[PDB]
Amino acid sequence: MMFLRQEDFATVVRSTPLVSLDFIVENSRGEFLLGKRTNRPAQGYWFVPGGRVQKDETLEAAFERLTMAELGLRLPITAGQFYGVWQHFYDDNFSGTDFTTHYVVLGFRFRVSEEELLLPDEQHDDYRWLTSDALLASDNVHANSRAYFLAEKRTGVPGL
Amino acid sequence: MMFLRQEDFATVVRSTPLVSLDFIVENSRGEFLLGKRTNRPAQGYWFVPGGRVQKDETLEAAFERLTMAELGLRLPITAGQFYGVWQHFYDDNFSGTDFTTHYVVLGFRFRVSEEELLLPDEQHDDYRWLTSDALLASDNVHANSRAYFLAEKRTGVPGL
Ligand SMILES: Nc1nc2c(ncn2[C@@H]2O[C@H](COP(=O)(O)OP(=O)(O)O)[C@@H](O)[C@H]2O)c(=O)[nH]1
Ligand SMILES: Nc1nc2c(ncn2[C@@H]2O[C@H](COP(=O)(O)OP(=O)(O)O)[C@@H](O)[C@H]2O)c(=O)[nH]1
Ligand SMILES: [Cl-]
Ligand SMILES: [Mg+2]
Ligand SMILES: [Mg+2]
Repeated sequence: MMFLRQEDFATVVRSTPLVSLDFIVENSRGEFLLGKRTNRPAQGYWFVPGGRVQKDETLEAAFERLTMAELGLRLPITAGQFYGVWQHFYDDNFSGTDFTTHYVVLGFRFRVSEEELLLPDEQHDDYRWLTSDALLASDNVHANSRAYFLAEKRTGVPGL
Repeated sequence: MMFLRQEDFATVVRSTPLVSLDFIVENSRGEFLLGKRTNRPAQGYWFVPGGRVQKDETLEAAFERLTMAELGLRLPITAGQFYGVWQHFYDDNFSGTDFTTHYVVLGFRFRVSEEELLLPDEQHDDYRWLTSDALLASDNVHANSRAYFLAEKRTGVPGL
């Protein structure tokens, strides 16, 4: 557990990869959860929910913290199916356009009931449940979220 | 690609997880490579070779840089069998005992010919090739290296 003050978060983002968990969440209709991001990077794009692991935080603890923060429902890591190690590179950062952000991302897939989520408004100003076909066809869904649904992008992803 | 100044590496290690690749390296007789570490963390322990991924460095590029740096032989990531995601927590760091180090680690296994390595002396002052049974019985092999030969404090799948 360590949420960093902004100065040290800036130095971290400038200097090293972030490590994060992305949640590929399915409902009862075979559709997947995307939120319209309010923060950089990938600001304004539809994206799966996800976030970074903190210093000295286990993956197990991060999964609980992040599902609760992103989805409004605390789930244990055993609820998730590990879905590979991905790499996301952005030209901007949480607080500006002056340096890049790099994430190494652990994907997890799971199915939920919509009524058990309490979707928060901090990181997204709208949410939708999209079919694979629809999300792949939309250039407003960021490429790094579309990639989870493309066979060609899964090739050579460690863990798949 | 970004090798950090010590000042920046210290801020990074204090503040966030490192992401690294560890190499489970087999020879033609089924033994595995361990080096006797000269740097913190895990200083003085026998450990598999491995190291961290830098800012804006792909896993593919890191794998080539790190195999060359650790083994003296450059191999592509396609040569490696993904061997799980692991989490390693140390009470010390490269610079001393003032803060902890946290790694999220991707394991990769592959076989080499001993005669094709050029084992470097920067990070290890000796190297041995041990059977799985032998290294598991040796307490001078760090617990975090022994874990690759059991069992699972492991996230995800061995490839294949
Ligand atoms: N100051 C500060 N902000 C953080 C830290 N970690 C994440 N954030 C920010 O908190 C918000 C949510 O974090 P997260 O879901 O991990 O980021 P995401 O990659 O933008 O979805 C974003 O605006 C992040 O930039 C941190 O340790 N310190
Ligand atoms: N100054 C500096 N040292 C680094 C950096 N990355 C790794 N090191 C050090 O370089 C050496 C080899 O790095 P690596 O194999 O990644 O780390 P290991 O976990 O100690 O095997 C170790 O002494 C590390 O502490 C960095 O960006 N800057
Ligand atoms: Cl050999
Ligand atoms: Mg997030
Ligand atoms: Mg190393």
